[PDB]
Amino acid sequence: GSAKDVKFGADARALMLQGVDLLADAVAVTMGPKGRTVIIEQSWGSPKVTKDGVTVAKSIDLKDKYKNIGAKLVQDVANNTNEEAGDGTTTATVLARSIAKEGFEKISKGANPVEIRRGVMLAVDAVIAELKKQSKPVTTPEEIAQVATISANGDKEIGNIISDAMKKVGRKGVITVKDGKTLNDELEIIEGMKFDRGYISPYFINTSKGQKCEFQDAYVLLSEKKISSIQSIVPALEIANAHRKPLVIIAEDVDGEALSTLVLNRLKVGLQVVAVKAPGFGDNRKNQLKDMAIATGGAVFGEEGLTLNLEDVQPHDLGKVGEVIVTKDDAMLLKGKGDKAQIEKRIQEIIEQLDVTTSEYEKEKLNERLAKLSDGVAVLKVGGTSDVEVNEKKDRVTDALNATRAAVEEGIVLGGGCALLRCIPALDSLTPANEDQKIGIEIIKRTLKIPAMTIAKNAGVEGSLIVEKIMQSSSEVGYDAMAGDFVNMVEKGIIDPTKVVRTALLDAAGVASLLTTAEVVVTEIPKE
Amino acid sequence: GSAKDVKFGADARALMLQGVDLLADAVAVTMGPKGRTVIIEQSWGSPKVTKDGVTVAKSIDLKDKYKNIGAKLVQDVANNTNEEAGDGTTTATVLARSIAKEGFEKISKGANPVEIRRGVMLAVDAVIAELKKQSKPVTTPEEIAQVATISANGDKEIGNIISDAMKKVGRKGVITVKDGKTLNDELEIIEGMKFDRGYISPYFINTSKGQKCEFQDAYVLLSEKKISSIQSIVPALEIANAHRKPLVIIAEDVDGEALSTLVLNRLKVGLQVVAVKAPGFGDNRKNQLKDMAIATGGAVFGEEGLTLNLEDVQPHDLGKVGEVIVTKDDAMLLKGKGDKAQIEKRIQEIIEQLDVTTSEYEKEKLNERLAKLSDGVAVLKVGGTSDVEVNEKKDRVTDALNATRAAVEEGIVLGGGCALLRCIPALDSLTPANEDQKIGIEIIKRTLKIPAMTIAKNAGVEGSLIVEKIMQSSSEVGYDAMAGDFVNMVEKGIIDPTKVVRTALLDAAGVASLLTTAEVVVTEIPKE
Amino acid sequence: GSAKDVKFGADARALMLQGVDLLADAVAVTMGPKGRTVIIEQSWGSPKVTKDGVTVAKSIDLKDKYKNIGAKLVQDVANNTNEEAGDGTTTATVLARSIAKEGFEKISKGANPVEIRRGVMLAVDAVIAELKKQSKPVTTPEEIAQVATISANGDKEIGNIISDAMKKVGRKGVITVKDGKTLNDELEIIEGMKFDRGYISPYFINTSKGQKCEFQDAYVLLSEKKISSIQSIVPALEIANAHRKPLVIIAEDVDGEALSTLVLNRLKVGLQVVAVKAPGFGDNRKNQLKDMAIATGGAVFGEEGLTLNLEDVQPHDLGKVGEVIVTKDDAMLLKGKGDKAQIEKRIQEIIEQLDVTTSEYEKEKLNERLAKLSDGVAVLKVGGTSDVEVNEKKDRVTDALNATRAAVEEGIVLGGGCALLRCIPALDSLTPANEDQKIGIEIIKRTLKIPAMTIAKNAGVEGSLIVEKIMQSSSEVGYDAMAGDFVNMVEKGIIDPTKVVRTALLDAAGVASLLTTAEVVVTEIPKE
Ligand SMILES: Nc1ncnc2c1ncn2[C@@H]1O[C@H](COP(=O)(O)OP(=O)(O)O)[C@@H](O)[C@H]1O
Ligand SMILES: Nc1ncnc2c1ncn2[C@@H]1O[C@H](COP(=O)(O)OP(=O)(O)O)[C@@H](O)[C@H]1O
Ligand SMILES: Nc1ncnc2c1ncn2[C@@H]1O[C@H](COP(=O)(O)OP(=O)(O)O)[C@@H](O)[C@H]1O
Ligand code: BEF
Ligand code: BEF
Ligand code: BEF
Ligand SMILES: [K+]
Ligand SMILES: [K+]
Ligand SMILES: [K+]
Ligand SMILES: [Mg+2]
Ligand SMILES: [Mg+2]
Ligand SMILES: [Mg+2]
Repeated sequence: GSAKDVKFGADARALMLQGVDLLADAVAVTMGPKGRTVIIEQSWGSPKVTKDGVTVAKSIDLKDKYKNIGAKLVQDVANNTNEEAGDGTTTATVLARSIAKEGFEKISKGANPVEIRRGVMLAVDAVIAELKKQSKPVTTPEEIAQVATISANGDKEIGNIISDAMKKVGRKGVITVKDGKTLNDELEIIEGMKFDRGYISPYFINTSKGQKCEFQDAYVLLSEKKISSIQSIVPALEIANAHRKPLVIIAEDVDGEALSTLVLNRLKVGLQVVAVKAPGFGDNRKNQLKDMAIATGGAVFGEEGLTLNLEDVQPHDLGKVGEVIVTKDDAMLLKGKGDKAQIEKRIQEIIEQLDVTTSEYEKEKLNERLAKLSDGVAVLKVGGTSDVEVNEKKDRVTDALNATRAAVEEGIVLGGGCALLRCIPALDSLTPANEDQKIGIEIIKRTLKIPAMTIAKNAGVEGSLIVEKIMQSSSEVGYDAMAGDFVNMVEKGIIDPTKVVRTALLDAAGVASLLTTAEVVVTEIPKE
Repeated sequence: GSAKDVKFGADARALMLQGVDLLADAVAVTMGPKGRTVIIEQSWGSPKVTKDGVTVAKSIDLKDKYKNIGAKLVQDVANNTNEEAGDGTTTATVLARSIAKEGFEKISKGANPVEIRRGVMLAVDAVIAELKKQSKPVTTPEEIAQVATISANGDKEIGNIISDAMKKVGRKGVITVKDGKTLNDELEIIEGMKFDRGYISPYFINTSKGQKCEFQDAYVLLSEKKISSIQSIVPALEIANAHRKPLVIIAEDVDGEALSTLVLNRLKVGLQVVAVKAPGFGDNRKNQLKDMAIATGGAVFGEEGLTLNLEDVQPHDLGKVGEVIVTKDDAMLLKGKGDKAQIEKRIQEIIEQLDVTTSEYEKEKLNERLAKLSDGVAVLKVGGTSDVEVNEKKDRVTDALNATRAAVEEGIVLGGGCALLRCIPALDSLTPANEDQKIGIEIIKRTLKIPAMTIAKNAGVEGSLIVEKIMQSSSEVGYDAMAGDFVNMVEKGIIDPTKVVRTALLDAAGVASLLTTAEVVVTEIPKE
Repeated sequence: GSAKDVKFGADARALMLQGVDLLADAVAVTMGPKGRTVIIEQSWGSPKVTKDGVTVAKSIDLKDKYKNIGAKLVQDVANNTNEEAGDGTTTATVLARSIAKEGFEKISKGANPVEIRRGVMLAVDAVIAELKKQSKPVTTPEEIAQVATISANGDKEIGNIISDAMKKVGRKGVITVKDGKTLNDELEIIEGMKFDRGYISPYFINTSKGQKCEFQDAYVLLSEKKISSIQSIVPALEIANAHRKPLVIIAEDVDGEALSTLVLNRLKVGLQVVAVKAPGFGDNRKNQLKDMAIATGGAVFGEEGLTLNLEDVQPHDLGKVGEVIVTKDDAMLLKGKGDKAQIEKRIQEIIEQLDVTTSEYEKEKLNERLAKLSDGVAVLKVGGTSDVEVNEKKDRVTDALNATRAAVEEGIVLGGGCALLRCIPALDSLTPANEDQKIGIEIIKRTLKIPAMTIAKNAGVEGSLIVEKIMQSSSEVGYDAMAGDFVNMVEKGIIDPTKVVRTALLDAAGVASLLTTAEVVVTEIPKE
């Protein structure tokens, strides 16, 4: 329905390479310790300052249609790498540009670009096998700190903070990053159980130092349904008063009659009691209710299976907590007196539901439930002066967290781009089936030097000489661009997650090889 | 109402041929083993990379009205071939361009384009008869693998996967293609009966390894209507408890009372039971309910003809299954203990409804029902790195499946375009009625060489010499463009479905002959 | 309210003649056996390829207002001819152009265009009288086949198919043309009574070979109103069961209670029964119900005049059919055991309502009812490869059908344009009243040679010499442009319906004579 413009042969390839070169040239200035930042104008407000490869890649769109085709393909490379590994997007971008540029030169009348792509994929598989062969697992927390430091543009403090958080919540715990109102980064740990639901009526406050309600050795009444009637709340209060212990009432809500009874009894008698809304809004509400029931040790009133009416409440059906703190915003329970076997059984159940499928919203909830059950969560408040600084440092901290998680999962290799450099000899043991496969293998062999060359170039030195001296040295020696000298990378802590490297290489090679198999490009005539 | 532009004679033909030439030149670069891909810009997101003839054809629209008329006619050729045979669109496109170009040169003051078209169709009928004469049926699975490999651009793995799927589900089974999240292609076979309806309440889980419910030697209660009353569910539970066997309850839904009873009995007593919704939404729901009832062996409660009330449920009216697995997303029944004669009668019934008419939605459902009844379904998850790769490989896999189905239906002939080359002698035994019929026969004779010449040209060699050496050789010898030498096509497995070849030739000839009978072209003046 | 442009004298005539010449030049290339096709761009989809005069005429609109006035007048000529005779539109177009061009040259200061028009109309009346004098009726089916062959651009197969259909359904039967999904034309005859209403519930199927229900020697119950109550269906079933004969129940619909009873009895007892909806939606529903009742022999329950309640159904009030076949889509009744005198009386009634007036929807319905009552209908499924081919061949088949009907109505004359050529001597016996009448008679005399000249010119030969040799030959000799030699038209089967010829001549002359009486042309200034 719309008129089309068709281009053939080398002209379309030249325009697409122009687009790829522009996008990758913009991205590549942010690579390595001596990389610089990119300023991206935002339509609504203040501009963004970023050193992130995918953020720079996604913000570039070109007026020309063929240049935009090339730019969109490189954007796909960077976005796929970011989604899979969470880091290494600049490396993927520069690898993709190298592969596209090397493959466009090899297209001839007799060349077969599909067999060239087959050879490229074969070489990439060989290099990935070599990378997995030469990686080693992460054992000490010092390696975790070093990985987090390298991924955060050489910030020692960020790496130390991430290492401390992983030590205190586990290598596979829940760590969140949020902006901070202070000037320095802060790490806070939420232990026990804590949910963002405060007391309903500010009449149960008995401390007033921070407008909070603390109870020690308290009873817990968890109800699936709302508590509104007098008969549904009186027996629990009777048991609490007979046992002379404070009572926390966690429910969806407390309606007028029961709430009025609670406030009147608290004000007149002085009975210790507090009411809290139930965290969650759907099935998650029931799941967290059951989780708190197991952690404290008791029962949930109003379940569709048990249907335990509140009238027949018993002293043994109320949970016990060592301490409960209720603030206007959030409620927190510590030292639930529940049996440990049931808690471990629930944890095993949750990890089993963690391995059925994904829904983009559920596995995060299961991980949060496990963190609340077992070891708490860590929160990194990123400090800064203005919003742009906080956003830049937040991107760096997120990159460091993703890289540390990848290193925990799969291990580490040499940093600085030397991991791919050491895989060049693995490509000399291959026997290409035909000439086009040999061309593809040579393309990958030439591409493997690109990350180290780019890192050296950003440092102001000649990349070719640096790469040659790296390859002529021993296998444990690489180049420190920050210091500017040849060192032992493992000793100095310049290490990279092997998952990041292999993901970047695979995505870049896969997309650029398919790009270099084109002969005709069809675009839309620019009506507007 | 709109002003028109009228063109006469050779000028209109020249413009229409310009459009045809442009579209076919874009399409023809993707022909044969050494063909290349075409990049098509998408308005919404990432561009498409395709080697498919119809996909490239449908994406080309021209600003000029006469060129667009030619382009639309060639699009009709490619689309008709794709709809009929599912493959051979590039061959049809190049044949159509050849016929149009050869027929435009023969138009003279004394020439009769209608008689030329009559001669063209006569020659095409003769060539189709010769093609049917020289075809042979497919007998061994190796031929199936070879056809699937050739149609998938020479991918051995795709051909092997398709051959395995056809072996394990039958040559006329149900094979589906979907994208995969992994890097490699995978083939999964669904046996027995399986529908995408999981358990209603996650309280019947008794395994917890994968959050699934397994029952062995279970009773099955299938109800057409919803189960809501206590009286409509109690007797079935009574029979199941007396016989001490688990019970699956497949229905449209289970409302509050019956569901609450089921969960209460499962939680307290521990009675084995599970509830599943009914697959389908209209008449298909009833059809599949009857199918599962026949497969397991029992009755459907709530039918408009039988009206078997759930209250009078009997032990002999409940189906028996060797094993049932209910997962949160889907339910699966294996080893239904139903009589085989009734199953065969139902299968015959369904194949009979397969042969009444078509409705664009129904025969697929009947085929799915047969697959569920008899041999299961096969699913090919196509692996790749990015979405563009998966889409390209998915187009190739779909082409391979269509070609394999056509080869099973009608047989095979020599590949590489030699099947049409061997039909040239059949046109020398014709006696044209007049001069125009002779012109048409010569047009078809010259056109028959086009596919082989195009395949050879895409390989970087001279097509004319290759075709001459093919014609001067023995009938079993042709040209391997991938290897680049003259071989035995049947021995090397370069074979084509005869249905694809005859469909492409027929559609191309039919449309191009009618195109070449024009003297006046009327278009709309480009107001916008 | 809108500014106008006024033109006087010969300039306006020149512009109008330019428009007429353009439209008629586009139309005239499609005339005769050696005519070519015209491609018309369609806004929505694929372009049209047509050899039809009116289709080409209606698709031409010109930017210039005076040229568009001329084009609109020629469009009126072609549309009137198509509406009246269904064929001969190209002949009318060329005749109109000839008359306009010849009359524009004769306009002088002293000439009287109104008297010229009077002379033209007088000459046309004389020529029409001569044409009626020299025509002969159609007697043998071979002449029918020849007329259908000539009108279908010399397609023998189309003529044979039309002749067979006319033989098997009558020369004045109902023949419909629809597209076919096959490659070849097919003729299917629907006998007896058949309506597009299948069974309601697919539970009465007792054959399963084609999912159909066959009954032999069946009872028929026709009800004007819906059957919903038990008492309105039980007595008919009782009569059918006592007489042990199957029962077809034709009504508007069968509601829940009666339908449930029917399915229950069919499933359990095995009683032979079937239910079918009533064809039609308004008064036509009642008319066809009465027709079916008369054909089978019985009564309609629920008429506003008889009001025969279903409760008092009698064995003599149910129709008898030799055989009834009910499929999913349509129902068919054969060998109704009704008295023949009533059937003939009903047929006479319907032919009498055929001759009262027209409503653009009713006489077609009456003809359909007669065809269902007496001799059935014929359906021509036109085969082709693509939609454009099917549309072109469908236009040809419709033209052939219209010409065959006209030949049956009024007779035949010599084809090839010789019928008008033989009427030239009839214009030499006229005595013009004045000079302007003589001018008009000479205009018609010169115009009478135009169809033969155009047919000869399209064949690539000199039209003037061909026409001269035709006029110098004997009255039975004409020119075969397809063969290209002088032959006997009646012997060779080159004949034309006299109605078509006289309609074309009358329409063209009438419009062009009025066009040539203009002195001032007023158009709208082109604001947009
Ligand atoms: N001090 C250093 N000396 C040499 N190379 C370094 C140093 N610090 C980091 N690198 C290298 O720089 C790369 C990180 O660059 P970065 O901007 O994060 O790109 P990406 O986003 O692709 O990871 C890593 O591969 C790492 O090996
Ligand atoms: N190795 C080969 N050598 C020679 N010809 C081949 C080879 N592989 C495939 N072909 C030919 O190439 C054609 C396939 O081209 P393709 O791009 O699929 O066009 P289409 O879409 O029209 O089928 C087939 O007709 C086949 O005969
Ligand atoms: N074989 C033939 N030789 C000579 N004249 C023919 C032949 N076949 C058809 N004709 C003439 O050609 C005319 C048909 O032209 P056609 O394209 O149908 O124009 P129209 O639509 O005005 O009838 C008829 O009048 C017929 O007499
Ligand atoms: F540029 Be990446 F996100 F380290
Ligand atoms: F181009 Be076809 F779909 F093989
Ligand atoms: F051009 Be006509 F309709 F034969
Ligand atoms: K970066
Ligand atoms: K192709
Ligand atoms: K015509
Ligand atoms: Mg990084
Ligand atoms: Mg193919
Ligand atoms: Mg005609």
